[PDB]
Amino acid sequence: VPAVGEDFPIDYADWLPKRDPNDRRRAGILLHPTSFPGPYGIGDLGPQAFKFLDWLHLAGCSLWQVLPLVPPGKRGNEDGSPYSGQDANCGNTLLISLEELVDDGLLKMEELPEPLPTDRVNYSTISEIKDPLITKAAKRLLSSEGELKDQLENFRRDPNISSWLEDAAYFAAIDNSVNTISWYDWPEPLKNRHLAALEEVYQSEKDFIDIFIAQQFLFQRQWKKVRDYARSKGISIMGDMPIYVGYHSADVWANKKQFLLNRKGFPLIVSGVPPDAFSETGQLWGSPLYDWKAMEKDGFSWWVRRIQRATDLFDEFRIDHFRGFAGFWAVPSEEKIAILGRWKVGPGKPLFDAILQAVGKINIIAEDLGVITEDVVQLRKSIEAPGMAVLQFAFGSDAENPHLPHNHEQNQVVYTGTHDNDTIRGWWDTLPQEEKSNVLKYLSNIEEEEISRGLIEGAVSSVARIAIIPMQDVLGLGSDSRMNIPATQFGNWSWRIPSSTSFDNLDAEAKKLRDILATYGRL
Amino acid sequence: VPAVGEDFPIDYADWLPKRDPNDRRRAGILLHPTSFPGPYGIGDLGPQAFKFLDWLHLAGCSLWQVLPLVPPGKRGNEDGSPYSGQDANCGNTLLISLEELVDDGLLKMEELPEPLPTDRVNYSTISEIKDPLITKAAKRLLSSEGELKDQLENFRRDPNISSWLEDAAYFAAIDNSVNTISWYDWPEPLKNRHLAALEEVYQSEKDFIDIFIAQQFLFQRQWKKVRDYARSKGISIMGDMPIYVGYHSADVWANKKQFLLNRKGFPLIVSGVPPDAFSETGQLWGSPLYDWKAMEKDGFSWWVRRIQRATDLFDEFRIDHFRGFAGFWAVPSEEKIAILGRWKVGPGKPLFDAILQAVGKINIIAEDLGVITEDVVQLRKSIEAPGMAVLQFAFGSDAENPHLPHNHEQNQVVYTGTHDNDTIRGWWDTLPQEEKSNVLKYLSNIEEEEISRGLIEGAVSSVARIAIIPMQDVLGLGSDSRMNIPATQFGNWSWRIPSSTSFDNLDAEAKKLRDILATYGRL
Ligand SMILES: [Ca+2]
Ligand SMILES: [Ca+2]
Repeated sequence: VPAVGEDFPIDYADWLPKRDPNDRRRAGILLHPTSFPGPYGIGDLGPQAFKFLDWLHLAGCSLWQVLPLVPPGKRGNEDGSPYSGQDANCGNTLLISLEELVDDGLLKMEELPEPLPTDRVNYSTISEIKDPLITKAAKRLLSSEGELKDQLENFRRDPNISSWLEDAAYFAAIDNSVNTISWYDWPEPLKNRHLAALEEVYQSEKDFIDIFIAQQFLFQRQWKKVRDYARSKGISIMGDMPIYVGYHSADVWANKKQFLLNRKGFPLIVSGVPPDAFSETGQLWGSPLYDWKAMEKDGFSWWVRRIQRATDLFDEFRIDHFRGFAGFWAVPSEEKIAILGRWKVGPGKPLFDAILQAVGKINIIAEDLGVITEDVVQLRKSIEAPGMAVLQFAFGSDAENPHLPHNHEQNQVVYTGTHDNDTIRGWWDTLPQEEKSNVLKYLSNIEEEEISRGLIEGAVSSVARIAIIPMQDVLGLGSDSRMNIPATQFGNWSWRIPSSTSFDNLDAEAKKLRDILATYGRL
Repeated sequence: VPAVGEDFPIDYADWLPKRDPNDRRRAGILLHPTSFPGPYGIGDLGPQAFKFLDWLHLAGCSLWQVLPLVPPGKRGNEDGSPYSGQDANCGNTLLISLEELVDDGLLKMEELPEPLPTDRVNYSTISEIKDPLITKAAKRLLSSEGELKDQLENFRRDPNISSWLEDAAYFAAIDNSVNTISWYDWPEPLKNRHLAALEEVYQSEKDFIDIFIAQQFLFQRQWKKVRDYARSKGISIMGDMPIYVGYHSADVWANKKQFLLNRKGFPLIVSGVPPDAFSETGQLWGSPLYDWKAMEKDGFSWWVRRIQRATDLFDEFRIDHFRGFAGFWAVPSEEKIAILGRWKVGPGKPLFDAILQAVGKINIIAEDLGVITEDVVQLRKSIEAPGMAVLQFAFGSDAENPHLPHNHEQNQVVYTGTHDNDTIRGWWDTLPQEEKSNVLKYLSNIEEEEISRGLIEGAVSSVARIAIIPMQDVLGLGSDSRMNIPATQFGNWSWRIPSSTSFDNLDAEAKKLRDILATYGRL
């Protein structure tokens, strides 16, 4: 601008204030694709994904949130959990659409199963039904010589893809052949990745490895079709990543010096959270911990690759236990409970500086629920990451509760509830009378019969730039539709949209949401 | 904090996030003291001020907003306007309580007038009634020899006070003696402040000057009693200052080189705003403009003194036309309309840097209504000043309207309406049907009979850290109680709380406000 007291240009009054597109107010729906209806025992990236995205577009939503898309752990009572994955980078092959593989010519219509029970995912039977079909398709792809063969070859050779996929395929092949609980007990030449032993693995487990890679290609191609369709409708996909990875994975076995292991590969210290005046002992998660000091020395190369793959799948994503980047709880690996542990200093902002330098800007959402310390808030604000507000947590303390709408901020994501909460109606059903009275008073004395509308409107009318509603609340469902209970081992991750509910019969729900998105400026 | 990967102290989880007391959520009432009830034709700093502050305390309010406390212009149809003051620094002597002067022994009970009509301030008669009484009191103070005489002497000699008061008293004395419309036409030795001519003024106008100074002391002492009482009840007082001062004042006459005048003292350019597709021509305010370039050279000493006096009266204050600090509209002084003018570059952040350096931190509120340019937003954000939201302006455009609550931010002041808007009920009465339908839909489909409660709750439930309600809305009043209409010359600044309404009969109103301040975290 010119010097103080001098004339501005004649057109000064045209310099109107800039709205940054990064600040655009948006609404989205939380729906894991396993929850899609259809006849094959589990939701998939096929016809229902496209009908869902058409419904989201009709509703005026510009975001879709999913849980992690990784292959869930099969190897406890973590049955179907997206947060106990077998690999940080692979896609769950159970999300692969049998109908899309028929369209591709990789499966015959006659090979599809007769319609399976539609109410709930049965994680104890679904792998035995779909796995053989996904393998048949991969084998037909590997023997084919067209366009899809050429795409498989470009995928397998892509240096971003091969940086995790080769290790993930060889890990799976060795796990399948050796079949110990963990790689800690593998024969020394496989445990310690002797170059000759790995060459021998590829000769004796060639078909296993080729099929695993072809399955990952089939996932990638289906997911890219879904994401391209979403982008065509003005919809971004928000994903989710746990901060930690599981010990028994390619992530650890192929990258041992990224973790705090002893010279035999056993974790020195593992993840958890301490007591916070909660049931004497805290939580023993038991993941290996990162050697953040070693990571800093190579520019956090392992974390940069993890983020590159996340941006390959997602427009934006949440990191669970974001607080772990400022300070993390470390339990000696011999301990059977979390009590005996220490807070260690996390990597802080330099991790995010290195990601920015290598990958450019990413919308990372900081999962920041529970007790967090001032350094966590200072880290989050330092990288301009939004945190979370969850309305189901807002009404049980005082007016200083951060989840109450008058305490929200613009750079924040507001939920009615997540996959870890009950539905609005289930939560209401078990809520104490005093808290119910508090909720109704807060939301301008609305009636108890309209609690669902009141919380949904409470999220949409927030200053928070992103509002996310679980599909279960749009459908008006109760506790039988909850996705996860945090303390349990069974019944979780299995909710599906009922077979009787179809996206083409939800025009009324789409209009009801669209009207409040219009009113509160999210359209 | 220790090095990455090392232990934190054992007490890490006790480092909970810091709530800055500057961010505390507060509620206040807009009530100019002229509006206080009582028997002497105008509200004053006496018994009703204390009853008001007791009511505000009972209501849980922690702020009181007033208009400028300066002596209003008597010398047009600006009748009683706080924004056309005779001086930037003096207090309005019409706010001086006759009852408090009786308590002081400066007036006799027998000298007080018989009760005057109570409904409205009559600016054409109130000066002729109160001025002679305030003069009698000042004369008794000047002839007294006690505690109050000693306080008058300490006041008159205080270097902050004397920096504006001596000039203001000599200006008033010369204006009274010479009695031209403006000082531009004063005899040259008074116009140009010849040291000998000023010495002669004090000899021939000694009583006038001494009385003017004693009246300003009586104002100061009454105002300080009110502010001390407010602070005793946890109440801050928010004041208000126009960016510009009037030509015919001590501000200009004693500080000519602070303004853009010609060598005879006539303004080169004057203030206004251009057309913005509004009635062809814009607004010709006609104040002199600051020589911001000359001001920068002495560290903005004139502006620093203006702020010092504002902090002497107020805990915090709004600056009207804050945009003028980034860019201001300048009209050649010969022009009779605003059309022909140019935008000039304002002083920007260095003015605020100099104020910070000289006076320390002040809560300045930026009046930022109407069309403002990006540089105004960037200046405001650069000094972390809150702007305004006014709910009565929120509902007539689209969902991107900045006055709508989903567009508010934490560092902001939200009003239902100011002294320039109608009351909520008056505004409702003249609102078009389409806009009414829009308002009711926005506020969760409340009924039209509860519009006042709906807007008040809309302000209190905002994320904006300060919410201000006009006393007229608490009392449920209509258009007959509006303080100012922006386009008019008559009927303004005259509203009083009716004689039949007393603060001790408003317990129900105080509880109703207190309950929503509790709910929305402003208590
Ligand atoms: Ca096994
Ligand atoms: Ca005169």
